[PDB]
Amino acid sequence: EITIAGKLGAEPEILINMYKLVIEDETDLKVNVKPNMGKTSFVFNALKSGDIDIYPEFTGTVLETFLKENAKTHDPEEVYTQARDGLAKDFDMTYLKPMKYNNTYALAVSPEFAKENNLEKISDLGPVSDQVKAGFTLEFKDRSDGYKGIQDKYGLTFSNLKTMEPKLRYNAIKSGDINLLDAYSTDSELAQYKLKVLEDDQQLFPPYQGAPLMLTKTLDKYPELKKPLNKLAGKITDDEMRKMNYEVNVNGKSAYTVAKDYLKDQGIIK
Repeated sequence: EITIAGKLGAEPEILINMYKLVIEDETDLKVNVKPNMGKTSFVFNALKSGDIDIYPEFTGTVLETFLKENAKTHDPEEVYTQARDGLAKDFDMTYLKPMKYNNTYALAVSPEFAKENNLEKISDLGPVSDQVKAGFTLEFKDRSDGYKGIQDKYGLTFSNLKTMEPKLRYNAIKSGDINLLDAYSTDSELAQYKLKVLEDDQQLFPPYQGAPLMLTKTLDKYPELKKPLNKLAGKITDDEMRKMNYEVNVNGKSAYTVAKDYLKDQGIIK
């Protein structure tokens, strides 16, 4: 009778099943999962209203959506600390420790392009910028915090740049029509198409790490929630999350099964 909801998609469905798995492994609490409940504003309201007890929320989403505060930095831990202190104060909400992966914008390149030019980080593109054949989503191309940021902070302009309906880009990168695209760092497609995901070595992109969000009065009543959920703190790399999202979205496995496998492989569950 602890209700854990997820926002829409495979990733939050994996996460809430992880929350269920650790809580049930370590306590006598019974967990009901509510996958695909709805979007951020709706799920946050359900938490505030006591309709659900826990959901996974992103650190950068807290600052921009709920606190309406600018992050002084792009350092992941400083952003989390800001989210957590703000939620505690302004919403009487407890935001527990975040997982490792940072689901933010990413640039990814074909493996062939990475191999020829030894590409590991965005800054490595400088000397090969005229070789880039980019296929960007319209949002990334046109938002001041997307391609414009690449131009300003990394000094990179790609003369060969197309805007593409998001789907077609992976076929185009597969076919060689493009060799670079934007995505979010945990998208299953990046694993599916075997792309090299570049390090944002200048921390241009703002951090979005997931962590459990609940009302403080909930933790007060069920203190035993804290230790289980915090077993996920600092766990799950971008690549591990990519692979799990792939298992659900492409291989058709259930979020519960891929969650349980990961936790077992990590020794978090026996």
